[PDB]
Amino acid sequence: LNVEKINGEWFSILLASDKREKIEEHGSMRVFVEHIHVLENSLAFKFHTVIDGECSEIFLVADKTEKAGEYSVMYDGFNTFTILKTDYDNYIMFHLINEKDGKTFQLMELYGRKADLNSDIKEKFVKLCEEHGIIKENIIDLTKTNRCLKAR
Ligand SMILES: Cc1cnc(C)cn1
Ligand SMILES: [Cl-]
Ligand SMILES: [Cl-]
Repeated sequence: LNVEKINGEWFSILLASDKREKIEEHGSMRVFVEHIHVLENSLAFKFHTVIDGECSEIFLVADKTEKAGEYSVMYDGFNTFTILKTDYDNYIMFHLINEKDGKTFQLMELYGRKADLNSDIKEKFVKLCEEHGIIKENIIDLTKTNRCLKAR
């Protein structure tokens, strides 16, 4: 992948986990991307999240690890992630693994360059989730949730 080409503004579209509580309201991973800045050794993210009904910002920096294509970041424990698929100018799919207290879960995210994506791309992401043991009932379409768009 040419990671420089993922730079810029993105929107969170679909959000999925094999630990559903983490992506429900008040879950730590119910976060909405605004941008990804590509740096030499890292990716800098800005997110929003809802806390007690109010939009709030989260800024994270993910560092390259010793494994090609993998990044790590501390947020509600220790996370690693990789990019599964992208065409740079419409969609990107991430796969992240969280560790906390020696337990783990997966998070998968579909971001778009616009506030929504078509049904074809969504469907393909759902199948990719299933390929990781993330069942359809654990995939949330954030376009029908509060994504703090007004806060962007
Ligand atoms: C919290 C978080 C979620 N997703 C990515 C890709 C990075 N950080
Ligand atoms: Cl809480
Ligand atoms: Cl919204």
